[PDB]
Amino acid sequence: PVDFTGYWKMLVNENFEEYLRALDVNVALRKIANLLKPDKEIVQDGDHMIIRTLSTFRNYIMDFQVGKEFEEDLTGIDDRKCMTTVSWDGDKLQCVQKGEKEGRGWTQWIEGDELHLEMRVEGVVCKQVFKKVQHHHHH
Ligand SMILES: CC1=C(/C=C/C(C)=C/C=C/C(C)=C/CO)C(C)(C)CCC1
Repeated sequence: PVDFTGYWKMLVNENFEEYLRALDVNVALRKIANLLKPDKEIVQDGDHMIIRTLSTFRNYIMDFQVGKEFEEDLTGIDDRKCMTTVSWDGDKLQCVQKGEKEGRGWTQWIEGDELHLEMRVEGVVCKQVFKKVQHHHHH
Protein backbone atom coordinates (compact mmCIF):
# COMPACT_ATOMS: atom_id res chain seq x y z
CA PRO A 1 0.00 0.00 0.00
CA VAL A 2 1.04 3.60 -0.70
CA ASP A 3 2.74 5.12 2.33
CA PHE A 4 4.26 8.60 2.29
CA THR A 5 6.24 8.13 5.53
CA GLY A 6 9.84 9.24 5.17
CA TYR A 7 12.20 12.15 4.64
CA TRP A 8 12.13 13.50 1.10
CA LYS A 9 14.73 15.92 -0.27
CA MET A 10 13.91 18.42 -3.01
CA LEU A 11 15.20 17.53 -6.46
CA VAL A 12 13.25 19.88 -8.78
CA ASN A 13 10.84 22.77 -8.14
CA GLU A 14 9.10 24.04 -11.26
CA ASN A 15 7.22 27.37 -11.53
CA PHE A 16 7.19 28.12 -7.77
CA GLU A 17 7.49 31.91 -8.23
CA GLU A 18 4.30 32.19 -10.29
CA TYR A 19 2.43 29.94 -7.85
CA LEU A 20 3.44 32.21 -4.97
CA ARG A 21 2.60 35.33 -6.98
CA ALA A 22 -0.89 33.96 -7.63
CA LEU A 23 -1.27 33.60 -3.85
CA ASP A 24 -0.27 37.28 -3.40
CA VAL A 25 2.80 36.29 -1.39
CA ASN A 26 4.67 39.56 -0.92
CA VAL A 27 7.67 40.27 -3.13
CA ALA A 28 10.30 40.18 -0.37
CA LEU A 29 9.13 36.76 0.80
CA ARG A 30 9.01 35.48 -2.78
CA LYS A 31 12.65 36.60 -3.15
CA ILE A 32 13.62 34.59 -0.07
CA ALA A 33 11.53 31.62 -1.15
CA ASN A 34 13.14 31.54 -4.62
CA LEU A 35 16.44 30.50 -3.02
CA LEU A 36 15.00 27.77 -0.79
CA LYS A 37 14.92 24.03 -1.49
CA PRO A 38 12.21 22.82 0.89
CA ASP A 39 12.09 19.19 2.01
CA LYS A 40 9.25 17.02 3.31
CA GLU A 41 9.24 14.99 6.54
CA ILE A 42 6.07 12.88 6.52
CA VAL A 43 4.52 10.46 9.00
CA GLN A 44 1.46 8.58 7.75
CA ASP A 45 -0.14 6.96 10.82
CA GLY A 46 -3.35 5.31 9.72
CA ASP A 47 -5.28 8.20 8.19
CA HIS A 48 -3.55 10.73 10.48
CA MET A 49 -1.08 12.51 8.20
CA ILE A 50 1.71 14.86 9.31
CA ILE A 51 3.50 16.67 6.47
CA ARG A 52 6.31 18.97 7.62
CA THR A 53 7.49 21.19 4.76
CA LEU A 54 10.89 22.25 6.03
CA SER A 55 13.31 24.91 4.87
CA THR A 56 16.24 26.75 6.38
CA PHE A 57 14.15 29.94 6.64
CA ARG A 58 10.63 28.88 7.60
CA ASN A 59 8.49 25.75 7.76
CA TYR A 60 4.88 25.04 6.87
CA ILE A 61 3.34 22.24 8.95
CA MET A 62 0.25 20.18 8.12
CA ASP A 63 -1.25 17.77 10.66
CA PHE A 64 -4.69 16.45 9.74
CA GLN A 65 -6.98 13.45 9.31
CA VAL A 66 -7.57 12.30 5.75
CA GLY A 67 -11.23 12.71 4.81
CA LYS A 68 -12.04 15.36 7.43
CA GLU A 69 -12.40 19.02 6.47
CA PHE A 70 -10.33 21.29 8.67
CA GLU A 71 -9.46 24.95 9.01
CA GLU A 72 -6.02 25.27 7.42
CA ASP A 73 -3.95 28.16 8.81
CA LEU A 74 -1.66 29.30 5.98
CA THR A 75 0.32 31.76 8.11
CA GLY A 76 3.82 31.96 6.67
CA ILE A 77 2.66 31.40 3.09
CA ASP A 78 -0.14 33.84 2.19
CA ASP A 79 -1.53 34.26 5.74
CA ARG A 80 -5.01 33.11 4.70
CA LYS A 81 -7.34 30.46 6.11
CA CYS A 82 -8.80 27.72 3.92
CA MET A 83 -11.44 25.09 4.59
CA THR A 84 -9.40 22.15 3.41
CA THR A 85 -10.04 18.48 2.77
CA VAL A 86 -7.35 15.92 1.94
CA SER A 87 -8.70 12.66 0.50
CA TRP A 88 -7.41 9.42 -0.97
CA ASP A 89 -7.89 8.92 -4.72
CA GLY A 90 -6.48 5.46 -5.27
CA ASP A 91 -2.73 5.82 -4.76
CA LYS A 92 -2.88 9.63 -4.85
CA LEU A 93 -3.64 12.16 -2.16
CA GLN A 94 -5.95 14.98 -3.28
CA CYS A 95 -6.29 18.28 -1.45
CA VAL A 96 -8.98 20.93 -2.01
CA GLN A 97 -8.38 24.27 -0.24
CA LYS A 98 -11.61 26.28 -0.24
CA GLY A 99 -11.19 30.01 0.22
CA GLU A 100 -10.44 33.28 -1.51
CA LYS A 101 -8.50 31.81 -4.44
CA GLU A 102 -10.25 29.67 -7.02
CA GLY A 103 -8.87 26.28 -7.97
CA ARG A 104 -6.56 26.06 -4.97
CA GLY A 105 -5.35 22.59 -4.06
CA TRP A 106 -2.76 19.94 -4.75
CA THR A 107 -2.14 16.30 -5.63
CA GLN A 108 0.62 14.18 -4.08
CA TRP A 109 1.81 10.73 -5.17
CA ILE A 110 4.86 8.45 -5.35
CA GLU A 111 6.75 7.09 -8.37
CA GLY A 112 9.51 4.75 -7.18
CA ASP A 113 11.77 6.72 -4.82
CA GLU A 114 10.22 10.03 -5.94
CA LEU A 115 7.58 12.04 -4.10
CA HIS A 116 5.59 14.08 -6.63
CA LEU A 117 3.57 17.15 -5.65
CA GLU A 118 1.50 19.28 -8.04
CA MET A 119 0.32 22.51 -6.40
CA ARG A 120 -2.43 24.51 -8.12
CA VAL A 121 -4.11 27.89 -7.72
CA GLU A 122 -6.03 30.09 -10.18
CA GLY A 123 -4.93 27.89 -13.10
CA VAL A 124 -1.22 28.22 -12.18
CA VAL A 125 0.71 24.98 -11.59
CA CYS A 126 3.89 24.38 -9.59
CA LYS A 127 5.40 20.88 -9.77
CA GLN A 128 7.87 19.62 -7.15
CA VAL A 129 9.69 16.29 -7.06
CA PHE A 130 11.61 15.01 -4.04
CA LYS A 131 13.87 11.98 -3.60
CA LYS A 132 13.55 9.69 -0.59
CA VAL A 133 16.68 10.00 1.57
CA GLN A 134 18.07 8.22 4.60
CA HIS A 135 20.53 10.52 6.38
CA HIS A 136 18.71 11.75 9.47
CA HIS A 137 18.06 15.47 9.71
CA HIS A 138 17.86 16.67 13.31
CA HIS A 139 14.27 17.58 14.14
C1 LIG B 1 6.05 30.55 0.53
C2 LIG B 1 6.96 29.93 1.59
C3 LIG B 1 6.99 28.61 1.80
C4 LIG B 1 5.93 27.75 1.07
C5 LIG B 1 5.46 26.57 1.53
C6 LIG B 1 4.42 25.78 0.75
C7 LIG B 1 3.79 26.32 -0.53
C8 LIG B 1 4.05 24.63 1.33
C9 LIG B 1 3.08 23.64 0.71
C10 LIG B 1 2.82 22.50 1.38
C11 LIG B 1 2.01 21.38 0.79
C12 LIG B 1 1.22 21.59 -0.47
C13 LIG B 1 2.18 20.22 1.41
C14 LIG B 1 1.68 18.88 0.93
O1 LIG B 1 2.94 18.24 0.69
C15 LIG B 1 7.94 27.94 2.84
C16 LIG B 1 7.19 27.68 4.15
C17 LIG B 1 8.58 26.68 2.30
C18 LIG B 1 9.08 28.87 3.19
C19 LIG B 1 8.59 30.28 3.39
C20 LIG B 1 7.77 31.01 2.32
